[PDB]
Amino acid sequence: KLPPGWEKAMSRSSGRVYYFNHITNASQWERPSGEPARVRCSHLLVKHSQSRRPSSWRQEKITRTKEEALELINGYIQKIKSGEEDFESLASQFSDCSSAKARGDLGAFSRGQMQKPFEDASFALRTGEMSGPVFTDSGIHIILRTE
Repeated sequence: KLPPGWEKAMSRSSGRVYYFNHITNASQWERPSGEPARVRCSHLLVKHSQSRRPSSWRQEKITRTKEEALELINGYIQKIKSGEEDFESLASQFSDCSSAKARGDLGAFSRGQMQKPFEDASFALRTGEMSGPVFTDSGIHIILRTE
């Protein structure tokens, strides 16, 4: 009953049941449905003033608050989910990581290499699926599992 991390919840707005993943922060109306050694993922990182290194190729001094970074992240998720913009396009333009130059692709990795909240979300995604906001010391990410 429900894959790893998935649980059922009541929408306050609509009164309909939804499904949420406490490991990936994914949420959706639809019922979701041998852990691989490696996964491949892309990400979009929004840094803020409390990030470990508040600097990127986009902006030498990042000054936004963590609250403002999360609003940005939420906005990007809305644009991706609506199909107004695709993930790769937003990562290329707006990610505060040099991975932006490869459409956010980080390549393949196993457990024990990445920041643990990043890793955990990555391995709880099925191929094709996207996370909600994932919080690490680097900042807030959206993760897309591509393999």
